[PDB]
Amino acid sequence: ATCAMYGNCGKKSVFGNELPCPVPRSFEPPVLSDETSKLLVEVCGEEWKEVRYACCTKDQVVALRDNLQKAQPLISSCPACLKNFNNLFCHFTCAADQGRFVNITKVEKSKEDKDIVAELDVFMNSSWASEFYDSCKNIKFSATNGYAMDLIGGGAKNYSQFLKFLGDAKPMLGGSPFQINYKYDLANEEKEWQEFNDEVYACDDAQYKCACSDCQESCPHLKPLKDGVCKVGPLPCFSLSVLIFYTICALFAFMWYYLTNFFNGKLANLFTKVGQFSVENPYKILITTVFSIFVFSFIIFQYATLETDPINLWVSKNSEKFKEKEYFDDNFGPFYRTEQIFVVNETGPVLSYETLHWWFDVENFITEELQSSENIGYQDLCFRPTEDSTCVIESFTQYFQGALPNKDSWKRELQECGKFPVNCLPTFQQPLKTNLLFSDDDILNAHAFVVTLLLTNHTQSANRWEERLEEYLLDLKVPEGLRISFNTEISLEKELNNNNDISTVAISYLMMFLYATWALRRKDGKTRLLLGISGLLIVLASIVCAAGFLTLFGLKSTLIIAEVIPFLILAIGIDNIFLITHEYDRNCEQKPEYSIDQKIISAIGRMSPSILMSLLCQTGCFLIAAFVTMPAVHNFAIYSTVSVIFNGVLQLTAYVSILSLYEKRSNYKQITSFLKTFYFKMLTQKRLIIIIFSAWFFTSLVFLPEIQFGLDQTLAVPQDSYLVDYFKDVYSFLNVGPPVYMVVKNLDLTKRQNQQKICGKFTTCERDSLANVLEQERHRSTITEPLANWLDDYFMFLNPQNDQCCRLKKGTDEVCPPSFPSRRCETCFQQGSWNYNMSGFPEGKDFMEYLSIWINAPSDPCPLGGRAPYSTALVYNETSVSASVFRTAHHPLRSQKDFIQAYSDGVRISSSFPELDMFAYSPFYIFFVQYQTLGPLTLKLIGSAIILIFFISSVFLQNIRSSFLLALVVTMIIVDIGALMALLGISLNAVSLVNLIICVGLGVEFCVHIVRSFTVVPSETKKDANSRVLYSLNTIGESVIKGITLTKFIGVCVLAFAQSKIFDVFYFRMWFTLIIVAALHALLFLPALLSLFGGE
Ligand SMILES: *[C@@H]1O[C@H](CO)[C@@H](O[C@@H]2O[C@H](CO)[C@@H](O[C@@H]3O[C@H](CO)[C@@H](O)[C@H](O)[C@@H]3O)[C@H](O)[C@H]2NC(C)=O)[C@H](O)[C@H]1NC(C)=O
Ligand SMILES: *[C@@H]1O[C@H](CO)[C@@H](O[C@@H]2O[C@H](CO)[C@@H](O[C@@H]3O[C@H](CO)[C@@H](O)[C@H](O)[C@@H]3O)[C@H](O)[C@H]2NC(C)=O)[C@H](O)[C@H]1NC(C)=O
Ligand SMILES: CC(C)[C@@H](C)/C=C/[C@@H](C)[C@H]1CC[C@H]2C3=CC=C4C[C@@H](O)CC[C@]4(C)[C@H]3CC[C@]12C
Ligand SMILES: *[C@@H]1O[C@H](CO)[C@@H](O)[C@H](O)[C@H]1NC(C)=O
Ligand SMILES: *[C@@H]1O[C@H](CO)[C@@H](O)[C@H](O)[C@H]1NC(C)=O
Repeated sequence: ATCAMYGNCGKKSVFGNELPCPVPRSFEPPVLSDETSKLLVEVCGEEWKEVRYACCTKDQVVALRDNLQKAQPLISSCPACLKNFNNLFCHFTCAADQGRFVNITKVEKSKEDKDIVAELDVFMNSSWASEFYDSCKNIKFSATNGYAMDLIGGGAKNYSQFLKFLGDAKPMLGGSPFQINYKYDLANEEKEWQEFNDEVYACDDAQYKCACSDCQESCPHLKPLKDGVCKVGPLPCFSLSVLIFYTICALFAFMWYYLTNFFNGKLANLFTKVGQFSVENPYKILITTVFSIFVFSFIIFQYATLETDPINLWVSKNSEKFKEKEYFDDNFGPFYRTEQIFVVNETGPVLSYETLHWWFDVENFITEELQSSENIGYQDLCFRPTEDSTCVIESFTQYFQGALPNKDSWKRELQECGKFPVNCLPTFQQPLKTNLLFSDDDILNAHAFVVTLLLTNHTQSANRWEERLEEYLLDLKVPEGLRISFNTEISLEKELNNNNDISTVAISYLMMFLYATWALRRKDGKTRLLLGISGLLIVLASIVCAAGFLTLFGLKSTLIIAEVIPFLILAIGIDNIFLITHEYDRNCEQKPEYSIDQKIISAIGRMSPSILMSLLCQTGCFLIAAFVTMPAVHNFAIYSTVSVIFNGVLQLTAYVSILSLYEKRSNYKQITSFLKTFYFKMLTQKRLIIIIFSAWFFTSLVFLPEIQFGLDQTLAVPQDSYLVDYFKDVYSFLNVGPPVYMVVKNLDLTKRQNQQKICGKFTTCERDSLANVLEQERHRSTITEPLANWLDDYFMFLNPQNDQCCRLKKGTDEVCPPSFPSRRCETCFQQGSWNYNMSGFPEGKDFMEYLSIWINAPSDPCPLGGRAPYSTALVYNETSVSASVFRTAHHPLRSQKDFIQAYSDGVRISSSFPELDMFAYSPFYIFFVQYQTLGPLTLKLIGSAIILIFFISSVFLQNIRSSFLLALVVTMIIVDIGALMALLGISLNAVSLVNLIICVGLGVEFCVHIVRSFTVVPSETKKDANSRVLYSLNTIGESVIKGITLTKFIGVCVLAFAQSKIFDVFYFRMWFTLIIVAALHALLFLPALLSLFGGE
């Protein structure tokens, strides 16, 4: 029994620290004189029993008792930390029986009125101190969600930095003890040899256990081990499979030479009698067409004027996430309109007394707002969690309730509010975290700060107020060294309305018309005077009649069809015009004793089956796109197929009539190797061009999966707008992204079974419980912010030691007011039966009985569980409860791939709870459901179309060889466009998907006419494959290139000044790529493939 200090020598004039004095080792005190009874139960535990000798007085016991009485409510959550904490201080202070302090040096006064030990050291084991700190490094607080370790170690994250926190302080005396390391010649064995450890417990490997919300060990060590397929490989799976499949062929290709029915055959009796019907009474055909135009343009102007401007065109109705979105709105209100304003110092920190003297005027002038329309105020439209609550505003001015200027002491108060947001509460009891309103954590060196204002009232007067707010938000001033940025809900809508001016589209169609008319006019003398005008008017009549006919069935018309349906129907219609006309003008040279009517009947009997074939392939390709989830493409497919069939019937009825009438009112006296003819010698290079397009196809098919998915609303904001700076500020200065709410649909009363699946801060909670699972997901998923668990807070509201709030007078089931500051009312639960052991609280009627009292009063004196935090958090049923939500947030989500990953997390987490009925809601979730299936949907849709093209082409051609060649070319053109999407920065979303469908349609269009002409024309022909290839080019190829050149003129004219970035990305580059790739595959690859196929 050798000690290091004993005697309690010296006293002190005030403050009752009553400090102890040192002593030598050769000293043994008499003990057990009823101090051991007091030293056992109420201080540092019953581990000891009949301890032979101790080293502390009764005075030091009661001083140690009161010291630990102050510190134990701060640590009582995790029992292992509390126990080894008390065991530490007891083995130090009183159990100096075993020498746990050595080499005392400085005593204030040797034996005078001030004889005490100060500034002395202690040895200790590193393993022991590490296991002690590991069991205490992350601990939440009792009255709040703050880190209790942060109260006892600062921003420690270090055991030695936590040891030195214990060195010197205002309470009793600072001794600065802890010095762990003793590397060389400590002392003799058992004589001053001294290491320290007493079997330190932890959360695990111990009969005691803490919570997962507290301790990292209590969480599932089997954090989800399968982790899901990362879906990305250092080797691209599909690309590597493509490479090796081509390479095993690449070896062999060099080593193997290193060694009765006439249904569709004579269907043209129905096309004959229609044409013969078109030339007989053609005037009424033209009259009926031109009058039906008046009828439909009428319908469109008066009826179905709506143009489906709302965002309900992208989202699929009857889907999971849409039903979930409505279920959110009906119970928890709608998502608040957000108005975020950035204030930023470029190259430096923002916070200065001048900036506060500036925002002094701003925070209140925005409660005035430039005398808006009929005096609408922010206080009159704000967000109120309760009707008597004040208007909320997120800004560090609410750390000071608006009472902003404290010139002498603002830095410290702001550091206090940043680290410890409690006791920094605004007019509303809702606290504020720095990451939500600051770019960087250390506020004094933060490059920017975020002031966010939100509203609840979702109709058009709030938007008229925002229209009033912007003009003066632009007219507001700024210092020379400061920057600002801002945004509101209707900003993007107005930026879409801003650059809607595209006269370029009008002049584009102008140039297309001027060329399209100028076709084959001066071959055999001046001709073609106003015949192209008629065909263009009939083509336009097709889309107007379709638009009116489908507004008859009350069908919505998107902005997308306004650019696609004209572009598509023109591209096909003028192509049929040039085929019909040129075939007539060639019949005028062979056997001109055929009258004009027999000229056009013979032309229709030759080529109308090609039109029907192209039409069936396209319409089937468009009906496949009808079996889709979202209506933006569904309405497209209906519009498309119906506009195609209206054009396919008018250009073979009405245009046939106007052709007859035009060539009959003119006398047209007929009297008859050019440049287009000179390219017949180039075809001797058969194999080269096919290898070129084969490498073109293989290279495109390898780069095929590098296309990005999505669409960024941030791109489209026009140049020199007030939002281009805003998104760059969000990319760098905003720390929190979209909020996520976990909603549980329908449960009963707390039966203590259901709650063990949601409780986090307690011992008797499942491993698979909600808060613990979300804690282990939060380390690695898109959600980083901790969650608002009102059940843990509602149960922490009734613990007696941290209650100045829950009180009642006589067990009367009637509480005592918060404006009643008196001790006459006692705690709601017994100081002993507070049931921390298990998840303990009322289950039936008494659970609700205390729940209504919990949200009865706010939390100003007792800052825990007011009405303001969780007023709208749960739609409580009168009998038990209905639903409730638990909010959290995302890490900022800057990229579009981040948005997609955020959603796939929002779907993988909800599928982790087969026990419960829950789901996740974020405003943007309903918009990104498409991308989870868009890849395979593209593959299914296109491949289905291609195989359907194969079937229909094999039907009309009555042969599979040429039809397969058609299918191979049309497959190839899409692949090449897909890689060219990757290269041209085109994102893959619904918009570009529709345009790829019409790519497939037009690609089909080009090729069908040629491959139909590869069928024999027995009069004046050869069965020689190359010979009818030359036929297909000098007959149809010239007409095809003359329907191509105009569709190229559109691209070039569009590009010159179409400033709409979304139009310039997804429509110019798409279409330009389409016409180029498809013309090169149709004019070059197709003829070489066919001629070399037949070449034998
Ligand atoms: C944030 O905005 C403020 C306000 O415009 C700017 O702070 C500037 O910080 C620099 C560097 O600390 C100051 O330079 C110093 O100026 C004194 C003269 O008072 C000179 O003797 C020192 O040697 C040093 O160069 C500068 O004065 C200060 N600006 C003003 C108006 O006082 C800056 O734009 C941002 N803060 C940064 C860059 O730290
Ligand atoms: C925002 O919510 C309120 C819900 O009423 C609407 O704003 C305005 O609210 C005041 C009352 O707070 C209404 O004034 C009252 O109108 C009645 C006639 O209806 C009149 O007899 C009273 O003397 C009083 O003036 C006011 O009508 C109402 N609307 C407007 C335009 O001022 C408003 O409907 C909501 N905002 C939006 C954008 O929907
Ligand atoms: C709309 C979503 C999808 C995305 C874009 C939103 C981003 C910002 C605006 C989000 C991110 C976190 C959000 C957030 C965090 C916390 C709270 C407290 C809560 O009691 C009301 C909502 C409120 C006040 C909102 C405001 C809007 C914020 C700041
Ligand atoms: C204490 O310090 C002295 C030096 O004063 C040193 O010689 C000794 O080894 C240290 N430990 C003990 C117990 O004396
Ligand atoms: C909710 O309360 C109603 C009465 O207001 C009760 O009929 C109903 O059963 C409750 N819902 C439950 C228990 O799921």
